[PDB]
Amino acid sequence: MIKQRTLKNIIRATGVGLHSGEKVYLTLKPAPVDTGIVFSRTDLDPVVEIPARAENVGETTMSTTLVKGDVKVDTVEHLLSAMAGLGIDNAYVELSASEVPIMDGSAGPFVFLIQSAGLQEQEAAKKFIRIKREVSVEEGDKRAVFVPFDGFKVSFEIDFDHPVFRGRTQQASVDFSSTSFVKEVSRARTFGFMRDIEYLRSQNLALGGSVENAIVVDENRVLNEDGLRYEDEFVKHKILDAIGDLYLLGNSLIGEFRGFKSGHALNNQLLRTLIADKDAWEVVTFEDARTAPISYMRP
Ligand SMILES: O=C(O)c1ccc(-c2ccccc2)cc1O
Ligand SMILES: [Zn+2]
Repeated sequence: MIKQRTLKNIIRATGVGLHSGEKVYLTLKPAPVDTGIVFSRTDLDPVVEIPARAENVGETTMSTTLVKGDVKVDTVEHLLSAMAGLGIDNAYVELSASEVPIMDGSAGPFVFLIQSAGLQEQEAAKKFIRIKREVSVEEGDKRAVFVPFDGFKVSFEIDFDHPVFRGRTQQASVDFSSTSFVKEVSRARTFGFMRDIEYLRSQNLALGGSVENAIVVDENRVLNEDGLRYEDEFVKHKILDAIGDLYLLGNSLIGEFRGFKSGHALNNQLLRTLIADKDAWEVVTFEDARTAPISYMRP
């Protein structure tokens, strides 16, 4: 069968919150079958757990924030993108502060840390949500949709009227049967604009942001001295963000997601509409990993 996965070993990392600028210690720990991904604020006494489920998303301004009352875990989406990409079902994520560390602004450091510690296959079938019917949410000129697809594919379009985006790829499709999440999505970095930073900092956003963890765009150029990792890095990062936001479903998807200028808010609205629309999906398992329409890397 396709088996549930957790970590083989405890993983530790240090960094700072993109939005808070706060130093934070991150610990990834194995968890039992059917735990899901559960975040834990170990700086609080008592410790507070918040499961990484759509119902616990409380703010979607410029990241996906898990909230339980006054307790927040901000910017979960890059780490959840890495776990979706590697097929991690079950993990405890301990944080000493209210925000996941940004690392280099991508999922690269997370996929590296997880594959270094290794994956553990668990003796329980991995459960997928298979899309049986179209489910779409729109708001103004933004759209997010699921459609039936025998596999997992993401299509995304952005549309920035900024000179740095002019002539540059603003649409991409990634079929995970034919493309590596690690090689083609994980290393795409968060990007920000100089023209925004004064307003964003007034909102306690991007307080930890710099060229060390973000692509910074000025009037007519990328400021990062080493430039882009991909010509299409911006749209590849929105695909990374979508895979992380959509992993708050709690299970991997069998279907296609298309995003049209959609961000954390509409992605979460699409999850909530899908969960309510039970005739549009079913849970499926695969008794033979070799015959399944999706494959994960050897653990
Ligand atoms: O969203 C982000 O990821 C982000 C990152 C960095 C900056 C930033 C940092 C320093 C100067 C200018 C912009 C702004 C941002 O919105
Ligand atoms: Zn992001």
